[PDB]
Amino acid sequence: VPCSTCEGNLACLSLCHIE
Repeated sequence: VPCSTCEGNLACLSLCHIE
């Protein structure tokens, strides 16, 4: 889920925590 781990997948990045 976290935005540093989605890395350009806009679905993963939409669910995420911003860190």
